[PDB]
Amino acid sequence: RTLPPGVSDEDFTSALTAFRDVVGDEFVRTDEAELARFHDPYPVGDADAHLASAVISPRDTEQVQEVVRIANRYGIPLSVISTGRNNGYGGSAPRLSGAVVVNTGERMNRILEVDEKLGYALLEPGVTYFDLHEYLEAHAPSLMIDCPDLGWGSVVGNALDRGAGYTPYGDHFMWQTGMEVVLPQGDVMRTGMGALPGSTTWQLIPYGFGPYPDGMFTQSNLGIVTKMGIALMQKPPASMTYQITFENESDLEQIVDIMLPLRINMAPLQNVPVLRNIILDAAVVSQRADWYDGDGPLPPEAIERMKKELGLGYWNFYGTLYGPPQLIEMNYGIIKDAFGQIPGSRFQTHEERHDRGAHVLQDRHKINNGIPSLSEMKLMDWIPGAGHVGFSPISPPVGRDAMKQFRMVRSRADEYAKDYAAQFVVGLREMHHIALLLFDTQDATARNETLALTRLLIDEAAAEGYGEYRTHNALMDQVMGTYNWGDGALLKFHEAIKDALDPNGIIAPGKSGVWPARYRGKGL
Amino acid sequence: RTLPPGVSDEDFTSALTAFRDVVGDEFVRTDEAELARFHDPYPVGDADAHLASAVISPRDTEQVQEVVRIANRYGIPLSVISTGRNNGYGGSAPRLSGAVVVNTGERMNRILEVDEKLGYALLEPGVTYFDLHEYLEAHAPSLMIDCPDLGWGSVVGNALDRGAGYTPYGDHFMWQTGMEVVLPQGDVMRTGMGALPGSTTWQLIPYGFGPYPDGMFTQSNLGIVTKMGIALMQKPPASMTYQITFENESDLEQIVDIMLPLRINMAPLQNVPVLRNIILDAAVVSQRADWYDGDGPLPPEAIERMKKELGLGYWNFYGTLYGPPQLIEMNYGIIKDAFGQIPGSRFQTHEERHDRGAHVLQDRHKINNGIPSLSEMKLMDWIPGAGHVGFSPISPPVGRDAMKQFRMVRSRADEYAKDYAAQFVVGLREMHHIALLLFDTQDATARNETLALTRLLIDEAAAEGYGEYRTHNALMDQVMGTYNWGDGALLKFHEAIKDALDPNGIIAPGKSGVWPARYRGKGL
Ligand SMILES: Cc1cc2nc3c(=O)[nH]c(=O)nc-3n(C[C@H](O)[C@H](O)[C@H](O)COP(=O)(O)OP(=O)(O)OC[C@H]3O[C@@H](n4cnc5c(N)ncnc54)[C@H](O)[C@@H]3O)c2cc1C
Ligand SMILES: Cc1cc2nc3c(=O)[nH]c(=O)nc-3n(C[C@H](O)[C@H](O)[C@H](O)COP(=O)(O)OP(=O)(O)OC[C@H]3O[C@@H](n4cnc5c(N)ncnc54)[C@H](O)[C@@H]3O)c2cc1C
Ligand SMILES: C=CCc1ccc(O)c(OC)c1
Ligand SMILES: C=CCc1ccc(O)c(OC)c1
Repeated sequence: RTLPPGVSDEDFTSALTAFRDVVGDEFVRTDEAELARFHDPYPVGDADAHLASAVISPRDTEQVQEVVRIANRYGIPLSVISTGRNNGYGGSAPRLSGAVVVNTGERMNRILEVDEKLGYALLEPGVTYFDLHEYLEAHAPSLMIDCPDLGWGSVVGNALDRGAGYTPYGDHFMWQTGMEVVLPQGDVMRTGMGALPGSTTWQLIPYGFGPYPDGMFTQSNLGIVTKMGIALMQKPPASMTYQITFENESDLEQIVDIMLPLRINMAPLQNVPVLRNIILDAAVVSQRADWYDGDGPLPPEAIERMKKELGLGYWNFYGTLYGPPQLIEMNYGIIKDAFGQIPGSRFQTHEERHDRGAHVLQDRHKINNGIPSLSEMKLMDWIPGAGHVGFSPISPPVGRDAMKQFRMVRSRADEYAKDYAAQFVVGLREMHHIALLLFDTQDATARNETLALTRLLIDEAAAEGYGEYRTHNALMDQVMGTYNWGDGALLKFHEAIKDALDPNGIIAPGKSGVWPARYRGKGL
Repeated sequence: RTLPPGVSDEDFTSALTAFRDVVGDEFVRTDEAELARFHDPYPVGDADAHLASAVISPRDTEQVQEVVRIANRYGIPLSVISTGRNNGYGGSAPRLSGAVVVNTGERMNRILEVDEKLGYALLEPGVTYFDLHEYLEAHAPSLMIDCPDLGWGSVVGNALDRGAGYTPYGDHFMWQTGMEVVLPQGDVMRTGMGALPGSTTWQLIPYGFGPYPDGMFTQSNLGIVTKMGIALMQKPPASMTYQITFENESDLEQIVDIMLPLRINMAPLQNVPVLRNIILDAAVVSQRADWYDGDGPLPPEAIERMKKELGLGYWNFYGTLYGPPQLIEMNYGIIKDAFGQIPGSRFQTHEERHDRGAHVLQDRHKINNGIPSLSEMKLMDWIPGAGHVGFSPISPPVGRDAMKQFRMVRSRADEYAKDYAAQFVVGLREMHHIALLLFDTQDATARNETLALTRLLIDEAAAEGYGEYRTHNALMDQVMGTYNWGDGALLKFHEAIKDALDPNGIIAPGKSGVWPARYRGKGL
């Protein structure tokens, strides 16, 4: 029977009883089948590395407080999910193996408020992107969400890992406005203007008075968020999504150097521009075996067959334009004139192209207009048992930096027997190299190779000044270890805050490499 | 001789020697004349409530660390300035009377880096808006700053109080990207991507990996900032600034309800729109005694005389448009069509109007194009001895809320013998009611009236759900006291973090109402 680390069977028994007294017997799950459902679907290294001892589903903020106070009394470590679809980063699995999972989204799943005129929602953790889209279309259809690729995620949970989408409102944390949070000893607090009783402005400005704390609850184990505000963009009068195909792998340098000046003023590149390689686009509409059934890396001529059969480039640019038809036409003209300076570039609109090679184009047109989707899960049919682990370092949005990263990552992927499927994304002034490292989750050797490759990719990127933005449970200590300016000053700061707020070391120990004192330096 | 609270004459003597032993005797100032230069120029209250015992000017980050270590050894409270022009909020004076002021800006005054292509600067605290503008015009002239009304402030210090300007980059904290900060026991850390040694991305995205802490160093006593990055906007190819005069005080309701839908999408109201009342505008180009030398409030007839003599309305709207002339003309047409629905509304461009009543229009044209100015200091000639104290609560950008606040604040101002000079400002989804409470700094009764008025304005605003965003030393305990949801949960959270990071209770005690344990509950 899975026990949390540093808890006796006796204290675990006492805590489960107390949890049942709070949430109800139905909402304290310890059965083999429910615990298996909380396994990381895409484990790197050991499949058994991140297990839950129990899953608690609180009804509301007051029950979250009581479950946290019980955990404090019995030294129970509590991990936290909203919807628990953090696939690529551990899914619903706790960083600390044997933690009890607080399933906030099962019962705290209400849209509490939508203000259509002022453009905001107040949300509980269980509200999915699908839920919020459905609600806006029924009750506030002038508004749209900003969603990641997969709509089954949590508007709250994704913002709390500083996830992102692709409309002008793509930076989820930026548009997050106000939160309610249960602190690690059970006290509850509202941030920003919500700390003023009876305020009318909680969702209108993210800062209140005094030190601005909401960022400290993202990629964080400093509290359990029970409500979160988010600003919501008005739908424009019209939109159009376009695909630019680029024939040559070497076109990356010029694509990025044209992209940055067109994106830094948020026009004419009005949404978050994405540049997807052939594998990332092909894998949505085909399986690897369709192009190559041999051992080793995909041969060049399999890559060319994908490009030609699907009418795709090595690099495939997707952007969206918003406004009156006349502004869309004007902006599209500027984009076509600029990227058209690259020989071999081909431009196609979401109205022009409807073949198998336009599947991603039509999916980006949904996502870029706040219409959530699960079409991207077709990636995970590329090979049997496919899983992915996130690798997504930040770099300058400079073509020379893109080429260096393209070459560095692809050459290591070939060496570690993994396909190079990646995109370059420019937020505003920063570039992400988001590599989807696909591996057979059922093959111990493939799982171990994938962990080893990703550790190497993190270290080599850090050695060029490219830090990881977000990572899996298995990689959190390594990645925080790369942010070690001033003899590890940042982690020392985080540890001081962690121990002050969480003296009993309860909340998601080891999240982002930040361990409370009782678990620190134990190698788990 | 001014001594810090809870420090013996002996330990103060020892600490001053130790400070001199690091920074040099020239940079430890204890003379009556130098200490008087750190007086609040606009005291509310007793004119002697916020005194400095000494001013220390550290050379660099290492000396900041050593001065903080010295303060720890001797229990010296250390307040902090960059340029110390926080006028309206206490100027360079410490919240805790008798604190030693750390003058970061005197020696740490370099522009460390400007990247013209990626649009950012890395700055030390002593760089003024004038300094940065002069540097950009000389070395990176495609870029512009975002400045508050007065250019003598610090790009860093203003951002660290979550100050603001009026270009599209008006939210200073939002565009702040990366900082270096000395923590209260003398440890130094870099935030964001600057925690990764040799990173090239410190100024390109504000978040690194793990909890996002930069906000916790704004309106804060948790650290002494030594470097700060800020993003810089590209100059547009053209701009135009316009004035809309509205004849009637009651036009405010409709002005605000037309303004919000035009601002919430950041077009056609492309900059931060300001709506200034007749006094706020008249006070830039005239003195009160030019209109009225009787006693009591300005009579209605004097208000009408200001409107007629200067060609102004009761409310005066100023906005700027950016882009190609064709886009400026199009957006100006939408603005004129929308606000032109209000009878008596009159529209003039910065090209059309150059008379006395256009002084504010021509000054906004500078500020809205990142050309810093001191023209607004002419407000402080309105009456002899004029000082102001900030009052600027946040409300929904709704005409009914604007009218309620206009009436509530003006009626209390009349009762407390202060002129109602105010503006309404919409940032994006939030409204600010910024009242310039002018008083005779030389009159003990006027100082006490102004404090009593502002305490009343804060309490009445809070009761309507309108929280203060930023406040003076003398009002910090009251304002944090309004944010007391959850039996004062926010303050208890801040105190927990403050005592953990600052166990000796050194840094700017009482800033934002956050007192370390040794000074808490002492009535100072
Ligand atoms: C093929 C593929 C495509 C993807 N595309 C994207 C994409 O476009 N953009 C993107 O951002 N991600 C993407 N992801 C990554 C990830 O799947 C999504 O980010 C997903 O939305 C995150 O899971 P979630 O929304 O269920 O959040 P959760 O898993 O519920 O929460 C995420 C994390 O937030 C914290 N947390 C959650 N709830 C709370 C709470 N109430 N209080 C405190 N802490 C809490 C925990 O650390 C938790 O692990 C992709 C993944 C895959 C496999
Ligand atoms: C007529 C008038 C008009 C005004 N207009 C505006 C306006 O348009 N916009 C606006 O924002 N303000 C405005 N102000 C208010 C204020 O004067 C400015 O915000 C001014 O720029 C702030 O002072 P400063 O830049 O010198 O910063 P400082 O006084 O140097 O610093 C401000 C605060 O930041 C903190 N601090 C500073 N340096 C550090 C450091 N290195 N480490 C840690 N903490 C630090 C301290 O709390 C300090 O008190 C106006 C005031 C008046 C009187
Ligand atoms: C196709 C993948 C898109 C994607 C975007 C952002 C991410 O963090 C991510 O992590 C797995 C994946
Ligand atoms: C005319 C005053 C402009 C102004 C803007 C912002 C502020 O915080 C402020 O406080 C003094 C004044």
